[PDB]
Amino acid sequence: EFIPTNFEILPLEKEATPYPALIKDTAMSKLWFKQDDKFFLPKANLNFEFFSPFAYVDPLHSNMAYLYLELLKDSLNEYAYAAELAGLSYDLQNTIYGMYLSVKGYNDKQPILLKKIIEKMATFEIDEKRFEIIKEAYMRSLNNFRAEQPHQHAMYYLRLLMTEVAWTKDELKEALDDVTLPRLKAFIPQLLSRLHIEALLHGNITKQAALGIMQMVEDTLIEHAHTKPLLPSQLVRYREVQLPDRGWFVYQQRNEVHNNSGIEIYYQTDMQSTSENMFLELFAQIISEPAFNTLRTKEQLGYIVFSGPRRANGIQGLRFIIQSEKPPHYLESRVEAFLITMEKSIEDMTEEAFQKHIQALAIRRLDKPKKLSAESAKYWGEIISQQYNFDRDNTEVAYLKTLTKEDIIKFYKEMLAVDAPRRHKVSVHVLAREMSQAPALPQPEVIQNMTEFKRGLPLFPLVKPH
Amino acid sequence: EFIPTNFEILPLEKEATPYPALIKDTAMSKLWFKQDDKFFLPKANLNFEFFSPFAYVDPLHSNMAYLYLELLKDSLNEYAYAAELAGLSYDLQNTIYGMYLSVKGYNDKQPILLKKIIEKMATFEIDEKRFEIIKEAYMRSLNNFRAEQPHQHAMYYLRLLMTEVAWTKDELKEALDDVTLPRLKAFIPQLLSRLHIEALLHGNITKQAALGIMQMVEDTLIEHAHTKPLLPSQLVRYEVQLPDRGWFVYQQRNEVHNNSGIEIYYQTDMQSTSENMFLELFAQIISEPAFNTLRTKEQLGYIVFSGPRRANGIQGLRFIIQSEKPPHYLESRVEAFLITMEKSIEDMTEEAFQKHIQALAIRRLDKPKKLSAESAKYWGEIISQQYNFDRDNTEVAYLKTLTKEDIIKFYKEMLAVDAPRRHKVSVHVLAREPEVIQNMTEFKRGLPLFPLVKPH
Repeated sequence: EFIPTNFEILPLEKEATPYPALIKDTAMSKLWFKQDDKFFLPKANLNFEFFSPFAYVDPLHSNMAYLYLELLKDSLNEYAYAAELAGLSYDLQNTIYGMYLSVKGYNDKQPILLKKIIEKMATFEIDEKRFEIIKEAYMRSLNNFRAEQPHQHAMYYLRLLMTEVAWTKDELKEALDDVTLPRLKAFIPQLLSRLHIEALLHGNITKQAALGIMQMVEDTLIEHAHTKPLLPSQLVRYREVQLPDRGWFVYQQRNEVHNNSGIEIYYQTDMQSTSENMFLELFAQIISEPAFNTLRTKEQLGYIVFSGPRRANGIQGLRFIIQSEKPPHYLESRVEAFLITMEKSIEDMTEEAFQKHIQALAIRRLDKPKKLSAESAKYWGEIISQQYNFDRDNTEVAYLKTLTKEDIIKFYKEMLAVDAPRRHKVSVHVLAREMSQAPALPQPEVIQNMTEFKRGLPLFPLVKPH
Repeated sequence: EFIPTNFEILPLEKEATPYPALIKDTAMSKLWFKQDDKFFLPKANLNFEFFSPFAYVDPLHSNMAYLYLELLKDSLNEYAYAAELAGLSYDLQNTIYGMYLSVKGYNDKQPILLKKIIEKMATFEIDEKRFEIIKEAYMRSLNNFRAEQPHQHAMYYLRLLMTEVAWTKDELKEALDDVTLPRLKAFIPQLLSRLHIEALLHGNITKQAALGIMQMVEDTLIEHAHTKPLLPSQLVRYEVQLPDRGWFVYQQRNEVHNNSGIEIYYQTDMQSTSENMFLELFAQIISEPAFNTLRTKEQLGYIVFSGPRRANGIQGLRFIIQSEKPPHYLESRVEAFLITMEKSIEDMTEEAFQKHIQALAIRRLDKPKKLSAESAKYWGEIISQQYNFDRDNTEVAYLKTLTKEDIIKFYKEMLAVDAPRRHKVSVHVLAREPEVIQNMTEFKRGLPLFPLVKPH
C-alpha cells in the first residue's frame, strides 16, 4: 500500500523560475525540476537519461541489451502489477543511446519504489530456459519484419538513411547465430560500467527531497557496481550528412510482396534557428490544405498519401509517407507539377490565405498543457537535443510575427528551386513487387554501396550555445 | 627449427606488372601481392595490419591492446632469440586503428615459423606478477610522460587536435587504477572473435603457394578463435571542420621544461596531385629562405623547423618551433616571415625557381634501394588506401605545370591575410611556469566534418 495519503499540495518556494532548472550539476549529476502549476495534482512525472557507448556499437550487443530489457521489465511486472494498478506507471524503452526510463504517477511510493526499481535493475539474475525462449521469440519476430508495409518499411529506410550508422535486420540476423548467455551475462556489468544520468522531474515534490533522491540513486548505483562518471570527451552525438550542394541522390528498392511502389521525399533547410522552424512548418501547412485538395483528392494518385514534417539529428525536414502503384519517376513529375503549382501560388497567396494560414498554425503552435506529461514529452525532445530554451516557442511566435510574403521568394530561389544552388533534396524509391511541363532535371545517380555513398560527404554544425 | 635454404631464385613469370597486385579478396582476406623484379634477393618482407573496432574503446582498452602487444612481443621473444640470432626480423606495432605485423628475412620458412607465431599469440597463457611488473613499468613510463619536450608534445598535438576522437593522458592516468588482469584476459577472446587482417606479400615468391600460406594462416585463426568478418562501414575512419578563415589557439603551460612551443598549421586538402605539389613546393620554397634568415640570421632558438604533415590521407603544414618567447611576439615574427616570403617569392626569378623545382624533383627522384624503403612508401600507400604507384611521373609532370603566376594563385586564395581559405590555427605551450578557445568540448562541439577520400 505504502501510504498515498501524503498528497498535500506543496506551495512554490521563493525560487520561483518558470521552468525546470539545472539545480544540481556535478560530473555525475545534472538535475532538472519544476513542479505543477496548471494542474495542482498529487501525481508526479519523471524523465531519466541513460547513456552507454556500447548501445551504438554492435548489432550483437544491441540485441543483447534489447532482450536484456525484455526479460528485465518482464520480471518485476509480476511485482509492479498492483503498484501500477495503484496508478503508478513507468517506462523502460530501448533507445539508440541506451535504454530510456520514465515514471509517471501519484506520490504514493515514488522514492521508495523508485529505489526498488533502481536496485532491481541494478542487480538481476537470469534463467537459461527463459533466456532462450525470449531469444527465440524475438528471433521469430526478426524475420517477421522482412515483409513490412512499404510505408512502414519506408519509415525504416527513413530512420536508416538519416544517420551515422544503424545496423540492419540482416546485421542482427547473422549476429544471433553465436549468442550465449555467459557472454552477455558477463558483459552486463561491463556494459553498465560507466554512465551519466540526467533526471527530469515534475510534480508535487520538494527541491531538497529531489536533491536527496538524486544523490540517493547515484550513490545506489555506485554501491552496486561502482559505475563511475562519464567523460565530456566521450558524450558524443551524430550528425546529418551534407549533400554536394546541388547533388540530389536517390536509389530504388524492389519489394517482394506488395505491388505498390513507395517513395518519400526529404529536405534540409538549416538547424532550428529563428527562421527555419516557421519556414518548414508554415510551408508544411501550405502543402497541407491545397495539396490535400489537389494531389490526393483532385488527382487520386493513390490511397496512401501523406505530407508532413520529419525531425532528424535535431534537424527538421519534410517527409511524404505516400504509397501507390505508379512509376515513381512519373510520380515525381507529378510532384514537380505541384512545385510549379506552388510557384504560381507564391503571388496567389493573398492577404487572407496568409492570415488564416498564420493564425491556424499559431493555434497549432499555441497550446497550454492538458496533462502533466503533455509538455514533458516536448521538453524531453529539447533534452535529447540539448536545447533547454523552454521559451523558444515564444521565439517561434516572434518569428511567426516576422515572416513576409517576400521571404518565400527568398525561400524558394536558392533553397527550393531546381536550379537552387543551395538545394538539399532527398528521395528514395521503394519499388513494387514487380516494378504538363517537363523541366531539365539533372539525372541523379544510383546508390549501390551505401557505405561508399555516405563515406565521402560532410556533416552539419552544432549550436552556438544558449 | 628453421634454416633458410631456398636461395636458387625463382624467375619472374607471366605477371608483367611491376607493382603490388590485389590477387585475392575474401570476406576476411585481401591479398595485395608482388614478386621481385629489381634486385633478385631471397628475402621476402611481409606486412599485415590487425584492424579492430576495439581500438578506440577506452584508455583502458588502449593500454590493454598496447601493453598486450608489448608483453606479447616480449613473451615470444623468449622463443624468438633463435630468429633474432638468425637476423631474420619482424615487427609488431600498434595503430590507433589497431595493430600491425611485419615479418622480414628470407623466404624459406617464414610461413611455418609465422604459423607458430600466430598460434602462440592466439593460444597464449597469462602470467600474473610478471605482468604486474610490466604494468608498473609502463605506469612509471606514463608518469614520466608528463615531463617530455614541447616539440614532442607538439607532435602529440599533431595527433591530438587533428582527429575525430582520441583519449588523453590524464584519462590514461586514472584508468590504470582500473586495470585488472582477468579483464583483458577475458577481453582477448572478446577481441579475437572479430578483427581484420589485410594481406601484403612481396619477395621472390610464387602466387599459388602464397595463397595457400595465407589461407592456412587465416584458417588457423578461425580454427582457434573464429574471427568473423566486419561490415565495410565497420571499417569507418576518423577531421575538424574549419570556418576556413578564423585563427584559433590555446595554451597549455609546461610543468617541467622552461621552453615555450608554437606552430601554425594549414591543412590544404587530400593528396590530390594539385595539392601535393602545392604543399611540397611551397614548403620547400619557403624552407631555404628560412634557413637563410630565421634560423641563421635571427637565431631565436635551435629547434626551429618547417615541414609538411602527411596523415589520414590528408596534407598539412607544420612549424617545429620550441623557444621560450612571449606568444604574440613570436606570432608576429612568424607573420613577419609570412610577409617575407610574400615578397621573396615575387622576388624569386625564374632561375632559382627552376633550380628549386629541380631540387624538389631529385627529392622525389630516387631509385629503389631495398624492399624496405619502397615497402615503407608502399605502406603509406596502404594506410590511406590509395595504391597510386605511378604518381611519381604524374606529380612530376604536374610540377612542370606550375608557373610563377600559378603559385600566386595558390597564395592569394588561401594564404593571404584576408584569404577566404585561411586555414589558420595554432597551439601555444607556455614555459615551465581573434578570440580564445573555451573548451576542447567546445573545440569539437559545433562542427561539420569532411568528405572522405575515395579509397583504392
